[PDB]
Amino acid sequence: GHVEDLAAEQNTQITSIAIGSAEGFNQADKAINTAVKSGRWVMLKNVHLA
Repeated sequence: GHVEDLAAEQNTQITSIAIGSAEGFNQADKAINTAVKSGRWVMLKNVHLA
């Protein structure tokens, strides 16, 4: 919530993404690939299960 409201105040939309699901790894991979060339904030939630 802290970084969520921080991004909201900064008015920069973010991609909150889970990690637990099997699709989550691929989703985060493409999110990183598409954000490093655009300047967006990728957010991965509870990334400790992998």
